[PDB]
Amino acid sequence: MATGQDRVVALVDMDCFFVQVEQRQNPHLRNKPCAVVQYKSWKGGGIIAVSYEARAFGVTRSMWADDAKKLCPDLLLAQVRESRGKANLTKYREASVEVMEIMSRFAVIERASIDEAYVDLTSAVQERLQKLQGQPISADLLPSTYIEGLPQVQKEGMRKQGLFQWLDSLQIDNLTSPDLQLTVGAVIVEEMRAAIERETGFQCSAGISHNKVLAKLACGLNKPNRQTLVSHGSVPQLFSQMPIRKIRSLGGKLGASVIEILGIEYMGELTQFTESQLQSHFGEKNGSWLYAMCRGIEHDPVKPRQLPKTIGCSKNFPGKTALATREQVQWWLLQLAQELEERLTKDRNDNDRVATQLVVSIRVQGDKRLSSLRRCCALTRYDAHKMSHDAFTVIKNCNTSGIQTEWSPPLTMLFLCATKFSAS
DNA sequence: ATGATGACGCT
DNA sequence: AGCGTCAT
Ligand SMILES: [Ca+2]
Ligand SMILES: [Ca+2]
Ligand SMILES: [Ca+2]
Repeated sequence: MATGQDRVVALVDMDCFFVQVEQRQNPHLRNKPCAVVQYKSWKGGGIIAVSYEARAFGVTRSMWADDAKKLCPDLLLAQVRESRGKANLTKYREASVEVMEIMSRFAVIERASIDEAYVDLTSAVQERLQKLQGQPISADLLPSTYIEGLPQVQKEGMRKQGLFQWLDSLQIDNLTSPDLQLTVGAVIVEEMRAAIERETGFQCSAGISHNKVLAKLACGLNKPNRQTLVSHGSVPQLFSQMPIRKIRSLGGKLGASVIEILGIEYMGELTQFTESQLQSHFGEKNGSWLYAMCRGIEHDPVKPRQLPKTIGCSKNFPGKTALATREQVQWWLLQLAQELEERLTKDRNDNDRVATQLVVSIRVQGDKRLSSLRRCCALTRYDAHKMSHDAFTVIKNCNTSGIQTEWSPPLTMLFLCATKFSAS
């Protein structure tokens, strides 16, 4: 019987990363309730990142700034840079590369988003294990680590108590014990996080466990600027009252149908179903994955990949701003094509690859899906005017309008994705 | 009128 | 190829 303790995997999360970037640049924003906003005009701007001081007053992501200031009147706002009429996230993409380069010195990392990376510590841990002459692990090597499920009046008091219980029972004589291995992973993640902070001023959270889903769950248990070790043995207690929708990839329609088809609420309850039963309800792939997951077993690998596989540029045109003339459809395409070329040229010189395919996506008024339609064409020159002309060429026939100069039904979204990279 | 992106599965 | 799901 396999237990999914082959690997040591971590998820590192830059807590409210865009806010940290702005608070490093503007010291007057540090240790204050504050948030980062996109587009000041409509209701003060849509909030895309919130410091923990502001989260205490109820300010959340996607809330309008004008509504946020009702919950939190002293809230400081930093504004996202705008280029060619759209939000430009270049400042944060650069900072994110800063952090992942430091992370790369410690283990192999998979960029999960601008602010999160998975980390495969298996080889790093094995190496570090030979280097420790069977020596004990000091609690002073784990100054921000929580041990989930432990211990069994002061918050710092609880943490150390749990950690001392953990360390006391540790079997340092067995170089293949998965609990010892997780502990060494956790010392390394402490080291990687002290270096990120030392070399960028950014703080981050982490979770350490045996796979990606446990690492991501562990990461969210103690935030901010804290890390959590979730061992294989903590899983049954942890899953016993864990809502299904908190497990990675179960927050959407699949999760809700697990809840509804099976009549359960919590991840642990999935253990009473056979793998064939789960496969018959959710399909061979989903059932196998579920069967193992509710037991803390998951095999999705940490892909060694710091660089995205698509480079894309989108802008929404909601409400009355939706595009309705051929003229303005062509101008935004041009605006979108131009920011895309800057990014592509920076990527050709920075990462020695060239993209070869161009995906144009649009969304129409009334349709409530992300994309209404997706068409592709070749990407031969990094030239904004060719790319916009070709993007337009590829979507023209969607215009059902009669008047030449008009576009119906209005476009609420324009999207240009460069993909199918190749070595250059 | 929760945006701008990104990864991936299915057919 | 083109659409759907899940996520930050
Ligand atoms: Ca928003
Ligand atoms: Ca944590
Ligand atoms: Ca899956």
